Amino acid sequence: GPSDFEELDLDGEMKSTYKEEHPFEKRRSEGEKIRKKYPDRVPVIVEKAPKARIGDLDKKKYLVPSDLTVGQFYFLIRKRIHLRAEDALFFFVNNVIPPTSATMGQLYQEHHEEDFFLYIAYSDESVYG
Repeated sequence: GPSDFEELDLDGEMKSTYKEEHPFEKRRSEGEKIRKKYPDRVPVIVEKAPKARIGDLDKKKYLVPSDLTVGQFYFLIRKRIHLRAEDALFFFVNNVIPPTSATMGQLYQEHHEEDFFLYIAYSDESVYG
């Protein structure tokens, strides 16, 4: 009975141009192969939320050391966006902001999709939209 509960759109699928443009069969094949070849790294797709007003990421596909913390990945992306120090940046995994002390391997292990990719959306806003 979640119909009588407000879920704040935290149950919806975050948009991904990557998923819309590449068929699941090919994505899953690639993610399974990359996980088998590089077990101590995890594949991550990083894309802008639709309403974000923030610098673009030239490259969206990352193969990340599993022990890299979310905070470290955060600062790396801030630098690659060329974001000013005083400007805000938020990550969302399935619409919720992850802890910066988690590792990317943990994030992947708990939240990767059935194509074996972890999807992260980023925005200047604290709510995904």
